[PDB]
Amino acid sequence: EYVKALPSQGLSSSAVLEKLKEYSSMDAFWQEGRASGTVYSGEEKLTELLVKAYGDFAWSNPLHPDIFPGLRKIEAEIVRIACSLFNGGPDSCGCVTSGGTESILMACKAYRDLAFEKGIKTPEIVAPQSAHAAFNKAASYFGMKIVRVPLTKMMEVDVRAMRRAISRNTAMLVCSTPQFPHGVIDPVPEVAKLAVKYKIPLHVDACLGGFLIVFMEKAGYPLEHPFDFRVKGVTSISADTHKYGYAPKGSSLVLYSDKKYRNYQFFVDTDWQGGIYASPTIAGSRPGGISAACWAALMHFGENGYVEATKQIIKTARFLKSELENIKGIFVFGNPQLSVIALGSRDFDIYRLSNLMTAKGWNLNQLQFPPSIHFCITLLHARKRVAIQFLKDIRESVTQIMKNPKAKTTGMGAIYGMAQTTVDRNMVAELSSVFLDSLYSTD
Amino acid sequence: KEYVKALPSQGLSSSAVLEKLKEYSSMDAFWQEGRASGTVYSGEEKLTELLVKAYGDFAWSNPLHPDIFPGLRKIEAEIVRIACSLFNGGPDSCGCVTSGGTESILMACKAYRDLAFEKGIKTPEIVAPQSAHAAFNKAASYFGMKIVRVPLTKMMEVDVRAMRRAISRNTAMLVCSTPQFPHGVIDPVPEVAKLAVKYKIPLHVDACLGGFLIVFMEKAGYPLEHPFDFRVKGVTSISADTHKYGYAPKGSSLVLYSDKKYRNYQFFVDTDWQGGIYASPTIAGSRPGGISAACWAALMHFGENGYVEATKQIIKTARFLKSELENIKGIFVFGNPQLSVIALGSRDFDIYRLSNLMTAKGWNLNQLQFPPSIHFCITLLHARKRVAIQFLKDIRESVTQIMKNPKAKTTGMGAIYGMAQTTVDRNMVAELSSVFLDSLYSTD
Ligand SMILES: C[C@@H]1CN(c2nnc(Cc3ccccc3)c3ccc(Cl)cc23)CCN1c1ccc(C#N)cn1
Ligand SMILES: C[C@@H]1CN(c2nnc(Cc3ccccc3)c3ccc(Cl)cc23)CCN1c1ccc(C#N)cn1
Repeated sequence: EYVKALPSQGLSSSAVLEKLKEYSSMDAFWQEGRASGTVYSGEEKLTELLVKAYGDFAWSNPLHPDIFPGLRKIEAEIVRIACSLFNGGPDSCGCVTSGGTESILMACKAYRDLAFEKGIKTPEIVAPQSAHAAFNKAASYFGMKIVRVPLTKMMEVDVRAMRRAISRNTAMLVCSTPQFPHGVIDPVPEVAKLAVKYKIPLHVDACLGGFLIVFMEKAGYPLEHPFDFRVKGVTSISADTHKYGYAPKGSSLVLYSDKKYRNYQFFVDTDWQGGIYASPTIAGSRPGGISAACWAALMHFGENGYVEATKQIIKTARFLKSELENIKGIFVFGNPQLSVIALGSRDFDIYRLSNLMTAKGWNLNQLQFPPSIHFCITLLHARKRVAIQFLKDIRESVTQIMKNPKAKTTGMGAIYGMAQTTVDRNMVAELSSVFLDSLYSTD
Repeated sequence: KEYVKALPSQGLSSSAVLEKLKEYSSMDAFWQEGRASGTVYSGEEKLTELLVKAYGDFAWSNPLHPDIFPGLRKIEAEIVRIACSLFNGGPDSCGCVTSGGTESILMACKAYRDLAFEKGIKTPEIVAPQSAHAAFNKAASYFGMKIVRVPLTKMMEVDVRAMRRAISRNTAMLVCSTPQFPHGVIDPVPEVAKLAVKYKIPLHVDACLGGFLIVFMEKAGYPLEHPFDFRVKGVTSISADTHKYGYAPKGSSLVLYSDKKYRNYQFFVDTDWQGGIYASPTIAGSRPGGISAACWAALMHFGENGYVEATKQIIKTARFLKSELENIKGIFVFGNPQLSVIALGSRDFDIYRLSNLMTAKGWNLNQLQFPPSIHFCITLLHARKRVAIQFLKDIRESVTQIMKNPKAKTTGMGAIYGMAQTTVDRNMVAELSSVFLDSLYSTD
């Protein structure tokens, strides 16, 4: 069953593609629209365009701008288009990255280097509890301390608690538009007031929300507060084109209010024997085809395509939100204004609902601290009209659970519940490593 | 043409988008003719069509979700196992698929730093040859490690006596390259591994460049004098680029370990995240699954026979050029390159005048430094396009022209690379590099 060595004799192109169809046939699940997030559009004609766009630039590598000046122009444009969407102005700038993690790591690294220059020995990240796991990856990789501040009952960062966490060591403040767990937008203007007063950079994580939030007003769903470069104090924004931009996986952006901030993310080796070496991001060689396909997605959708995609997603999310808020036995966490809806229960163990949804063919995210489950609506969910079945299955599952509310939680839901209660955090860390080792298994 | 600075009011059709992209692709250099050193390793039409179809079949697959994409998870487990076997790893060996050589190097450095922290070392050190990739400096800077760059011998190989003297209670890892990029010289892996074993320090072998050539050298009829892989006791990790001599798409590489105990330190785990228990093996979260599918397609399509044949063709081209370049008065070759890279110097004139004349003749050679040098890296493209003859004619012509006035002033870009080495203030060179990086994002 497993290929464990290079074949003695190479397979023909047709034989290779025949074998790959057997692998791709096991990766079909998402097509019915039963997976939370994961695939943002997945539309046939869009995929054909993005694959052709990638193919046209397959061998292009932005490590060589002299060999590929066309790709260099494509990337400069993706960044400028994004700065304009976030109302940056002429001083704003940015970089194309491989994903939201890289966009976050680059900002954290820039802010650490700026803090070092100021005499801070151990720079600190002050972020809400809800901030992406990538902020912990940044702390661990870059040797920064991470302070995670508690949330309000509405799943927003408690701004009084954030103010109390700021110190002489604080290198950056964080907030999310929205945070992934509950799909709640953090109070950007209130956090930016702290950023301005204490003269600390502020990173806005719009990896998830980016290509929705920017089109909210034009779609007829304006947000109550500003969230972008128009907010004084916001120094950087991360936004995922691979999400609501409908671009291929492997594409994201890190945007800065000024070049002075971006300079600290750059890597330079002036003395290398292999020549003067300069790189703007983590990678050296990069897949230029991915940037070409990202540019193709932006150009193909345009302002009208994105406003329309946003209208469709928001109509679906608001419909589900109002319906999920009228089901006895469950409640929705905070006030989600975007594509993500998180659920809880004070009457039963919520993981019993995700257990029943799994049995009905759905893949919902199992959250923790507090026990919760979520579903993230994409353009695929809007197109396939999955909301009706999602609602019927939730209602059925909740009805079944409400017959025996004190009954034992079984399967995977029991594991996620136990993992939160476990006093030894090292056992959970050990089982995560075992899970990661299992992914590379050829046994 | 002019710059797109904002999202169009109305989205362009698929055909309009592709028409516009052809204008961007048409402005890219004549790499197809084989005049660019390294950069593109095959670029063959029918191979590209297969890899694009392989990518397309897995376009939306994301290895962050192995439960949604178990087929891609199988593909990646296999790429790693195939590579471990090529480096003679055995059942205990393991690895990860990465986005490139830089990531493969950063992951090993990060694993070795975390292992050193666990042992009480506060500021872990990297002990590497002067020739080691720039990515080792990126690792030092990112991860808060000290980098000790050890000098080379006259043959451009690590000075093993200097490396023994550089080792300390702080040393987290030893490094050597198979081969180093500047001169294409293979470092003495068994000699460095003797230090690794004695001092109980991990050893990383950088085979990013050489990986998919070195592994096929013996079968191609060009066996190397010494072992270089997991069969060498002390070698704990190997980085190898599939996107190079594997002919896989850009965005693919490997980091391999002799034992799972080493790989565990590269992993990232967030047990307490509100968004769920989060575990990631490499730097990225979401990853382009299509790239891994196309990498698996390249490996399967070439097989041992296609790789051994590609290696035979590259080495024949490399050895022919080496012997010819060693018989030109006015130039010399650095060390004894046994692979695809040949570096040149001159004791009679400024070498950068040769790269200036080669650029005027339509060639793109790498301009090295410390010492002043230039190089050309042979790919399957150079062997298929059969540019060896023209490369040799152009080198001979250029050297003849330069030898008429050996003390004459170096102009253009060659003068800049020469001055950059002599400049006492290294901060000015660092400032101009930032200015160069800012220029890449220009829409003016
Ligand atoms: C313009 C030169 C060049 N430069 C660059 N640095 N790295 C790479 C990436 C790379 C390096 C080596 C081998 C392979 C890839 C480049 C790639 C392409 C290119 Cl056109 C440039 C690059 C950095 C800025 N720069 C200089 C020049 C002089 C001074 C001074 N005094 C400072 N900087
Ligand atoms: C299997 C679970 C979960 N797990 C995983 N960790 N991260 C991601 C990446 C990710 C996380 C959250 C949101 C999006 C992506 C996963 C992705 C998919 C999947 Cl099937 C698993 C993942 C690994 C560890 N693990 C557990 C479980 C229980 C205990 C104990 N007691 C310890 N570990």
